[PDB]
Amino acid sequence: TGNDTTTKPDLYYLKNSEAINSLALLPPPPAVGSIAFLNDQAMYEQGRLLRNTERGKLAAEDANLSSGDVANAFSGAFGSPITEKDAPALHKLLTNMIEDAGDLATRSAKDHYMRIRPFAFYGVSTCNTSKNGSYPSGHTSTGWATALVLAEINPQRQNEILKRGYELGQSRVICGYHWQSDVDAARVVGSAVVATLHTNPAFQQQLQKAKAEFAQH
Amino acid sequence: GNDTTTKPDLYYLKNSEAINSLALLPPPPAVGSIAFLNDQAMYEQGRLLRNTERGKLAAEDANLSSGDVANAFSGAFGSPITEKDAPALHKLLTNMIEDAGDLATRSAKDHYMRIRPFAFYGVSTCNSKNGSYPSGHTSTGWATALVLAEINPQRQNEILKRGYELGQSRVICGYHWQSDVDAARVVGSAVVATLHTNPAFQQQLQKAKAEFAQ
Amino acid sequence: TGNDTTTKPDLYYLKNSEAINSLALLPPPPAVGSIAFLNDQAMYEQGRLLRNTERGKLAAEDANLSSGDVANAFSGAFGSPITEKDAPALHKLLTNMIEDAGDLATRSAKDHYMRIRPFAFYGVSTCNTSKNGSYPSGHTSTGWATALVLAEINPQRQNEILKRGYELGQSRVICGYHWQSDVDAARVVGSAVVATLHTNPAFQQQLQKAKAEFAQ
Amino acid sequence: GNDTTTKPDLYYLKNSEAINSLALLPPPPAVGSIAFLNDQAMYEQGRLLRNTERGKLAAEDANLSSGDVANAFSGAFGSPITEKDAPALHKLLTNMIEDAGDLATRSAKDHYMRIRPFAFYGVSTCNSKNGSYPSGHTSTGWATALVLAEINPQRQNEILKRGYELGQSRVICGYHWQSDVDAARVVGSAVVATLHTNPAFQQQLQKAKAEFAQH
Amino acid sequence: TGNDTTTKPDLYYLKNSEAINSLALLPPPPAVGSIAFLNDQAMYEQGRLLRNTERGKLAAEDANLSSGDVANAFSGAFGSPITEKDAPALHKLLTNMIEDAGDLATRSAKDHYMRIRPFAFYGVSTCNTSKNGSYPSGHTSTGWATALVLAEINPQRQNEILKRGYELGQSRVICGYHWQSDVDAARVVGSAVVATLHTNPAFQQQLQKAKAEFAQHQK
Amino acid sequence: GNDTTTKPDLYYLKNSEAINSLALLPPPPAVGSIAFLNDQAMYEQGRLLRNTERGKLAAEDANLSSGDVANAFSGAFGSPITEKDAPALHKLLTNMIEDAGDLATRSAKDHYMRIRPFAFYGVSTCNKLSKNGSYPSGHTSTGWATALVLAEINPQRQNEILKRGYELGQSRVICGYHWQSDVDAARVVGSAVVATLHTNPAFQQQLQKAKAEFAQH
Repeated sequence: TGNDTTTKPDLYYLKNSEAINSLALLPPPPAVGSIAFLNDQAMYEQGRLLRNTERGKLAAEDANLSSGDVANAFSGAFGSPITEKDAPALHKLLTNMIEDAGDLATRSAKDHYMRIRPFAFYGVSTCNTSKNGSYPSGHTSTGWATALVLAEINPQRQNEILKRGYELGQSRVICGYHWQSDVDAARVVGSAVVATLHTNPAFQQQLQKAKAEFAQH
Repeated sequence: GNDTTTKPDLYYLKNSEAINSLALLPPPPAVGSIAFLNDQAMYEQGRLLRNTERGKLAAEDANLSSGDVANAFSGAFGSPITEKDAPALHKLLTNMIEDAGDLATRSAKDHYMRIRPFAFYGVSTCNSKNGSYPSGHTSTGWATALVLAEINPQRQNEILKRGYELGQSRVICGYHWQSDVDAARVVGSAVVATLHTNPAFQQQLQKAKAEFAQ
Repeated sequence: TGNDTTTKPDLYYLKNSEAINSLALLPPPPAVGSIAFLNDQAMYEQGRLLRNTERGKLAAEDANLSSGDVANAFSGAFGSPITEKDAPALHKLLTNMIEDAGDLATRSAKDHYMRIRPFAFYGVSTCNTSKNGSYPSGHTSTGWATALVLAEINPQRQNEILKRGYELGQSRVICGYHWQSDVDAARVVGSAVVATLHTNPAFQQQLQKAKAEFAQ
Repeated sequence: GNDTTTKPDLYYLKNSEAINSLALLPPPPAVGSIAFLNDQAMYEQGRLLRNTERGKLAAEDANLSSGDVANAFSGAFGSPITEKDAPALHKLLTNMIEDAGDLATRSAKDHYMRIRPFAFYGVSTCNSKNGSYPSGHTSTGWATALVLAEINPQRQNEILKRGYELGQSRVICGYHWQSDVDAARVVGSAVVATLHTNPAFQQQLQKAKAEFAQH
Repeated sequence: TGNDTTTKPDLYYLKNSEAINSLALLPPPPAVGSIAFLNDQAMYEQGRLLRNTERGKLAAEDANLSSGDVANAFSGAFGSPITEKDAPALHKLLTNMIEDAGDLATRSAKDHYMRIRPFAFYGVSTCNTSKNGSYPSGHTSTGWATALVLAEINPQRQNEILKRGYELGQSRVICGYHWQSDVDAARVVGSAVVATLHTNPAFQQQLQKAKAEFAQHQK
Repeated sequence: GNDTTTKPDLYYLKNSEAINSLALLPPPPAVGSIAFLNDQAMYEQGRLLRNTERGKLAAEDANLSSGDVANAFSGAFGSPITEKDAPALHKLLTNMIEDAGDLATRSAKDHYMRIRPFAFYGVSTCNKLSKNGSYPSGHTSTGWATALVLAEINPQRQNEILKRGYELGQSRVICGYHWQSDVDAARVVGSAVVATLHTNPAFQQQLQKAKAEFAQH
């Protein structure tokens, strides 16, 4: 009743039973009629107007990123290409945890609230062109968990890396895929799954490997 | 500014290894914005909660000084986290207190010098008057939960939940605005990534895990 | 089991089992953090600044009215003194329903939400200087139920009467005893209890009596 | 200026016996106020409910014309309220429709000529573009429930609840702002006090009750 | 840099160096996410619903006014036709200052903020079917500066005149060309350029001439 | 209603020559409106500024009585505006004080009798204080009218001067004497009274005199 490492050993490191219970950790999303939701809407409008700036351009690009391209999207901040060909050890580490962070860490809350997404709410398109399950953001969770892991491998560039991971979430806000509160919530959950990953042997093996590789080149 | 070279028992890192909170974090909600209007509403909600059972716990958490944070997780952890019952673990959590509470917040804290709720309303709390953004206490509470969860995964949810509530207590008690604690969790989770690159931290972590298995 | 006609036959006409379930009828009160509550606060401030006007004076007076003085507070609008001495039949009718409207019709919701009152919320006094059970307003409910009944007796003055009853609630808002949403809710509930009263034999007896008296 | 002297089957009262809604009711929330900001948020909430089960019921209630209102209480009442199964009762409720829906709202409705949600957003509804405040339908729905509750006290809560929800349906469906229906309940309850002073109404009430007892 | 009296002596009295620094005088416009902007939006909605009333009709008419028709739009309030044929001295005065108020006094701030306009923001048309440079309003500045000048010529009708000038700005709000804060800002700037105009010799010459003319059309 | 015929030294105009502020100005924001919500937020922002340097200047400007307004522009003007250093100029600005502070505000001020911030919050100010007649601000009107006049005399420093005049109004906001909308309204009315002043012979005489004096040095 839900994919995990025993169904897709290449996309997950953990089992359903090792997942963070996002439903119990996270407060509910702002309800329409609240001042907090009024803020989500205002942030949506701000993001919308940014769609035409340079920042909006980068946003449209980040919205194209599928789960698999997330790792490579940190090459600039990391300081070297994160590709299967230039760093297979590292590329393997980040790819096998994608759904631990994007799915297992968000599933519970995502399916209970079934929150509607901005574009669906306004019945308008997004900046780059599942109308529910908006809260919390799976992509943002993956983006942020990846940054935390990457920062441990290259502490010398933790700030650039952390910043990049943070902006990946904001791009979804600017592009209309999520409400601001959806991404803020995703960072709580995405940081939590990283703690669990550190208790997983396979993850630990790849981490050491990826670090050796890093020292290597 | 203090760091491991000045208080080796409260910090693991050096000033140069600190997360630049000023450049990571967006600025706090400015008065006149809708976001701040929400911070105020959350302060009122917290105020009315002061009289409930949740408010009682809140007052208790507000008494926690940096040193008592570790022991405040005993219930969630499943066993007493004290120097006497778990010196290895108690040593691990205590030596990182300021890495999370100070280094990870300093930069943004000193630039914004945000006023605190009780100071803003000129009223007391449930238990300085600036440097409210982000919350140092919340950062320490959350960094500690992330570490503790790695040692005892079987109780990660109880632990993570307790750590999350430590922050909310400061909101209910009037020490911080909601946005102050939300910000603190971003920064607190970040300092944990750096700690994992520090040899001394790594030594104690292993030690604490061994002790736990014992 | 709380008070009702079997414990205070002079303040109630109905039994606990005949009460309107306010908890199930009414939506919950505006939660702090919502736009609605922001409006309740704004109305509180408006009322506060009115405290110094003539309307504020009347407000302070209405806040002095205990459940028993409510009936007589309609004399002006009714067009004649509503007192035990000048109209005992009418005065008896209105008095015996006071808690049917002020208590039975509000109890359920009032005890579940235990909503804090404005003056308590701001830790300031009121204009006529219980801190919970604010939603819905028992007083407003009684005031409004009384107006509906009184209007049936003197249709020629229904508007003056209905208007006075409406203002009784607003005085509580201006004086700081209730949030606006507390009185709005009370009028739904107060009008409901009147439907039940019309099925009660004793009420019906006094109603006819009160009308006969009015004719004489 | 219709009233009992023009449509004796839709009204019980005369223009001169009508509640002056304009003088009773406060004005509707003005755009630019916090109150209106709340009306809009409730509109959005109702909009998103349009796809749930509650939204389905809402669409159905929006189909109800003044004449179907009485029958819409059958479930809550506990028995079919139709001309064939309860002509006495069905006659009572039908002849008061415009006393509640028109006379008790007219004054304020024509003075404010408030725009409706769907017109405001230039979008369709879930099922006139002015005279939104107060809601005539809600007033009729609420006055009917108050009357029906007097006939069957044993089910006053189901009945009162149904009547309340008829109004909310118009909110969810986009026909009215929340403040429009809240106002309608004040006015709809008032007209019921007047009806109780009307002889014809009193005759039918007794008749309807007798019928209920026989039934 | 841009146009001024040395490039279009018939639309400006002043030089770029004599311009009010609107960027340094004015506070920035309400940012989206602030309560102030929430108010700008509410006023936009109010104006939108007015589009169908009589006030909305006048609004649509005022939105047709190009910079050159502004002077004549005060004829009713002024009490007599302000046209080149009926009052060439006055008509010349008001026309030669159009860009001093509409451009020089707004340029700086207008180009820095490049504020989006309501109709563009909502992606809907206006009531009189550039998408930026909305803050402050050039038109409102010209409308208000003209009223201030006209009021000095005919003090007996200053209130009607000032009122008309004020309403020209509000029409843009009702019609969707500007946010309320854009026109409020314009009046600060428009009133300032009038102070400078009073130091300009050519302006002073025409002002006297226009007043003389005003005295003669009476008898 | 005082005017030039009762205090020829404080006014240039007569009651009949006054701008009808009530008819020109829109009403002040009503409590319960979004606009008022903004006035309150600006009051809070000003309050927190009271402890900064800008707050210090604010407190000083709040001490300014109508008679000290002229001299408060010396720095911006570029030279001391005093009876001893520039009696012609000092006489010009002083005799118009109530034209701007009273005649141009009277009508609307007395009709709305708007409560002031400090009174509203029942707290003190930043500096026996009037509690109503807040809208529009008489002080701001005088401050702004003075700036407009002073800018005509010294165009070379119009921006410094206009800026100073604008800030005089903001000080009352920061200090709690007025709501933001009170000072915004005051600048419309203050600029209008300046148009009338230019039609007044006495004013015209002193203006020329003041300019001559300015050229003199």
